[PDB]
Amino acid sequence: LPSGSDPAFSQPKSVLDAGLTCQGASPSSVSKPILLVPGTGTTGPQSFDSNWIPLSTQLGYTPCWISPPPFMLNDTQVNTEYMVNAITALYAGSGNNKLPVLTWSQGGLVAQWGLTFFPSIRSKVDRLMAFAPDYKGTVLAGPLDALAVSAPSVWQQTTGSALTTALRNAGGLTQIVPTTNLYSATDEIVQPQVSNSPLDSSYLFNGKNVQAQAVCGPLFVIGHAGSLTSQFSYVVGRSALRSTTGQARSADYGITDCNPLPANDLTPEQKVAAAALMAPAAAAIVAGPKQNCEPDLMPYARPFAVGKRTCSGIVTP
Repeated sequence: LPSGSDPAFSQPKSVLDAGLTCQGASPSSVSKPILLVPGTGTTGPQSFDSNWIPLSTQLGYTPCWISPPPFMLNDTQVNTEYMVNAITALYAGSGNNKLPVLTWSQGGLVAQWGLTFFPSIRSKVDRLMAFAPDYKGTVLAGPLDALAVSAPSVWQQTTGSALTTALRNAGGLTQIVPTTNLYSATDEIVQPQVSNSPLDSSYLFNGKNVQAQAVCGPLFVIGHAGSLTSQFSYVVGRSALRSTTGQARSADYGITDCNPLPANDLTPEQKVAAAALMAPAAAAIVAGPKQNCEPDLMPYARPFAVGKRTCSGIVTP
């Protein structure tokens, strides 16, 4: 696992700061912040307005989020710079108190990438609550060879990618801070997720790995977005946030919580918006960046994926 000083940011501080917003507060002075990291093809508000923004507010947090441009489609390594910068700012702005990080989709990959390669934030994050994280990427678009022109982060989230290779070899498939991963065997975006074991893309060693169907049975169906928004997901997430251990507790959730519909506490309007969470991604991609190669790894990540192919060529020693 990488140690010592943080790698330098490729983006200017002003650019990174511009990507961070808190509800009714500035990052420099915020009470009980929670950092929300969005999914591929979305901004922070698009990922969370219908769900964790109001839900974390009702639990006593000030929700904050990053919106790396354009819509999380750029290089995941750059998206991570936004998160690392945000944690540094929010830790300082809350009186040097650790804060929780809650994520959806790529957001979890970003969080774990940050924790793997930027040691400074390990003492600033008290827990990670990741919904449908794709630490191994996904196999559903097929192999990297044969991918059509795609967004930078879509390359990186393809199973076999240089990015996912580097994360694994650097020790990033083991939890770094107390982590809960809530995911679904019926995820239509991220696979494989079916085994309820370390094979699953959402699994971290030593983490609290909660495949919904392991608790709820074979008839429980939630998709990629439902993994974030469901009532079951809320109970698990609430457990993780409140836990003195930093992970969700089995005593806090069971079969009686196996409601696949959006969280009960959301307004009817919020439930509808939550159900339609995937919608904005479609427009985002069409107008979004596309290329025929995976972005180069940053120098800090290269020793963990020698021999993998990126835009400049094969990663050399």
